[PDB]
Amino acid sequence: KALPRLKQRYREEIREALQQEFNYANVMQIPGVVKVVVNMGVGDAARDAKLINGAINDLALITGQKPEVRRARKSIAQFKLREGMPIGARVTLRGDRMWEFLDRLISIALPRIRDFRGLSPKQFDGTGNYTFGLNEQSMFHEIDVDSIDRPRGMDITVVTTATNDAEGRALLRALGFPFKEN
RNA sequence: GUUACGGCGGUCCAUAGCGGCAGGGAAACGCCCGGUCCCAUCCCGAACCCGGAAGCUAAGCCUGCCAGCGCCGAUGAUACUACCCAUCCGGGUGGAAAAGUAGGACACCGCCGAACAC
Ligand SMILES: [Mg+2]
Ligand SMILES: [Mg+2]
Ligand SMILES: [Mg+2]
Ligand SMILES: [Mg+2]
Ligand SMILES: [Mg+2]
Ligand SMILES: [Mg+2]
Ligand SMILES: [Mg+2]
Ligand SMILES: [Mg+2]
Ligand SMILES: [Mg+2]
Ligand SMILES: [Mg+2]
Ligand SMILES: [Mg+2]
Repeated sequence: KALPRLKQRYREEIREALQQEFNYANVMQIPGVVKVVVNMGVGDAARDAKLINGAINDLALITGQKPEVRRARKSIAQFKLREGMPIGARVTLRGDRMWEFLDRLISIALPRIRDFRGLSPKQFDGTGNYTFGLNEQSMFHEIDVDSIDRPRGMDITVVTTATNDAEGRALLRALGFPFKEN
């Protein structure tokens, strides 16, 4: 008896706009958002693993669901890194959690970005895939500024079912993230 | 019996694989919707699983065509070798490669089950 507003927008106007504007053979060739992954790797756990717990707490307040601790598959003596330490965090947003998190991002963080000039179009890899990395991590309203001790990382990732770059452009612009103009 | 239909299997498992080009939703096969209850995430209904058919053959799958790449492969020749003669030098009988070549080539078959007909 509940349905997110962005999902509603997608199922009412976005899909029909895409369908009419590229003239697909069928209807479900509409691209769709697939998965939302949120994570970051501190890298200094090789010296101190205490801040991993702080990163876990930060992720917990950001997504609301418990993160992960994963190791390194290779050993780098130059980085004083061997297999077995936990290196970063991991969590994934899926379904209603995708839609709520995308809402929260687009409506709270992007307007607030310090010195926001938009995002370029040229960071796709030819099939509409996009993961990337941000100036400051305390940006969401769900986290408080008084309790932070050091700048760490955090994640906002959107991906598509898109076959190539054309519908990637189309659907990302229909959804409306601050794309630059060149 | 027919079908552009799904399962279980075969063969000294690529003549059967990869890629490109077209077509399919009657039932089925898929994608799909949402997590009250079984069940689970080293997080997440992603996977498994729970409940249904609003929607769709585009992927998957199948069928058909392409020699683009892979694959199989002669007859004949060459290398090798078992045995024996010939004062070193060499020859006679038997077996016959590998590579390459003309070409072949976009699998075949068995048992049940789905729609139509008898
Ligand atoms: Mg893609
Ligand atoms: Mg039907
Ligand atoms: Mg689901
Ligand atoms: Mg198709
Ligand atoms: Mg397909
Ligand atoms: Mg070969
Ligand atoms: Mg072949
Ligand atoms: Mg011969
Ligand atoms: Mg003798
Ligand atoms: Mg002699
Ligand atoms: Mg031969």
